[PDB]
Amino acid sequence: MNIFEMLRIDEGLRLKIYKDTEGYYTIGIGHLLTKSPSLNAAKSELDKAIGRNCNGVITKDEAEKLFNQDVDAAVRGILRNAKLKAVYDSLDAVRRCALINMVFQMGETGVAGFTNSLRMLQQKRWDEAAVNLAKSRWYNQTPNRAKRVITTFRTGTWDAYKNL
Repeated sequence: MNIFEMLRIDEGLRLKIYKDTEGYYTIGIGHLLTKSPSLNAAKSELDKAIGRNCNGVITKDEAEKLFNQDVDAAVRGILRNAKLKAVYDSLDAVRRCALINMVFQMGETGVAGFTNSLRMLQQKRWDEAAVNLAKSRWYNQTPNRAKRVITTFRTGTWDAYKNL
């Protein structure tokens, strides 16, 4: 299992504009298009992103190209953020996958707000960090995905997805 398969499980694949759990306009594999209410603003962002007139619809190929870009951007973001990179460097390969997942979902800024949890991960206090991470809007809003990530940080194995 690798980062791509993991995220594919968490976000799903949709070839037509859709609304996310938050109600925002998304396409493909969790690619946020705009927090704007206008489907029109969304279609415009979408054509800008693909370089063609899509009329709200993209092929698999296109969806995958977006996905490659976004995972790349997530990793580079971690590597550019001081707080984030310190954590990342301290972690094993599976746990690193879990941090990437959070970054892809909630952006750099968002994750960097998890001060206390990040400190605990750095200290390798797995159980404790797992319990703190669950005390978030994130967990209350998308509990099943959040639990899958949390277990990944807790155990350091792919168990939560070995199911899926």
